[PDB]
Amino acid sequence: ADWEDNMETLNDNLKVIEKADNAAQVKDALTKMRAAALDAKKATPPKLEDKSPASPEMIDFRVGFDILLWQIHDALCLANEGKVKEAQAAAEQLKTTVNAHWQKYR
Amino acid sequence: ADWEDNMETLNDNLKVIEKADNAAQVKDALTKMRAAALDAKKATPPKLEDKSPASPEMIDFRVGFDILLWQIHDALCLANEGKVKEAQAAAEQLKTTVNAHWQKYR
Amino acid sequence: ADWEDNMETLNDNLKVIEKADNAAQVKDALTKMRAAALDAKKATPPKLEDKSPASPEMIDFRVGFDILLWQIHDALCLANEGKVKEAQAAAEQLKTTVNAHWQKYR
Ligand SMILES: [Ca+2]
Ligand SMILES: [Cl-]
Ligand code: NI
Repeated sequence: ADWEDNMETLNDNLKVIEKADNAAQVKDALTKMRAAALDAKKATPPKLEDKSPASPEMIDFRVGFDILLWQIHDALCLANEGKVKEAQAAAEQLKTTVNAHWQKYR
Repeated sequence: ADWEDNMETLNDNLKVIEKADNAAQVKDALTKMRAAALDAKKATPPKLEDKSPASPEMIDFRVGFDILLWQIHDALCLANEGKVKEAQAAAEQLKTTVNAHWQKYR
Repeated sequence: ADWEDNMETLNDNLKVIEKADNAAQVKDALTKMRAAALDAKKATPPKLEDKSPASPEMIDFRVGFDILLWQIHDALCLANEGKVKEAQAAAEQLKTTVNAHWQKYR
């Protein structure tokens, strides 16, 4: 999946989490977010297509998904202990990061 | 260590987990798997020895080990809760990922 | 906010941890450490400034930060379970990883 599609997957599951009822839904959405973030590390945003795959710009891009992955880990750790409200609060901070990465590279 | 020896370490510890009797044994095996996966991320597998370390194929290889590392982390989270049987079930998914990586890159 | 400043942030929060009492203090210091390690992972350290960003040296540098990130995660897990003394013992060993990486690449 290209970068834009993976970002769409991230946002779709953020909405799933924000409207969620129980821990299971939150966990399944966070698991899909992790998979999308990892897949996006293999992608190239259109504006960086001319750059080296290991250029500092592309390193920045991939490590931005590492930042997201660690925030996803925190929310999923909260969700697996049944802390659904804390997991949703943390997902709200996930949306800020996702939006910032979207704005930076699109 | 080389990629192939890291892959042996992953397979060996998967067997350890399959037979494990308590949470400390599962945690220990998964910790060794994490070390081997991180070490393998610095390696070049046999299929990609004709590729540059910063080629897209090698970036994708390294992301594949990131994927493995996050699956290891899930099993380790179950084991840290003393849920031995759940963690062994999770390591079933690790086996699929490891075997797929073996077939793709050997 | 370059590599050297991140390594300083890592040492500062390590001192915060080694002189802490409750588990939330340790958690906050480890969370800032995680952020500093991730920022550093996208830097080029002084010793490698004359190397191609595609160099294997730079790949090894970045994987070394992944090793540090999982060590931070293990200490964070000990702290999230209330074992403040164990979190401080683990961070004692993080001190070595952090300062070794510092001295290696400065
Ligand atoms: Ca070669
Ligand atoms: Cl890379
Ligand atoms: Ni965790």
